[PDB]
Amino acid sequence: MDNLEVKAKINQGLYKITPRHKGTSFIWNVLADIQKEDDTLVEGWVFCRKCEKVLKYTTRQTSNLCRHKCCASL
DNA sequence: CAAGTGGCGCATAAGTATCAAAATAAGCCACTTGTTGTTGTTCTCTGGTTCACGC
Ligand SMILES: [Zn+2]
Repeated sequence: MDNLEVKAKINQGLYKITPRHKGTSFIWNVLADIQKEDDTLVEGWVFCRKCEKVLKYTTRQTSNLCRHKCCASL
């Protein structure tokens, strides 16, 4: 569905990345986001800078993202 | 001025849940070498050297 489609698009370089999310927590220290082709941030998705995995982002809660393996010992 | 509060959400998070696809041990049986156990047999040891002793 959308997950594999956006993974392919970001792998091919259609969308750029913005490694800065302007956040207080350490979750965004090693996490990035996806920008649309018109320099607009996408909704509900996050990108990682070490293992390069796209995950669903929820505005209501971010506890699940803390369980990501790349953030094990950070 | 400055020590005291709400507020605007607010970006965070220690909690909870259920939906999958895997990582494991349990009870049994195969079966082949090597390996341990009673329960028999078979050959010596002690029968004994001279003194009390009366017959
Ligand atoms: Zn990661």
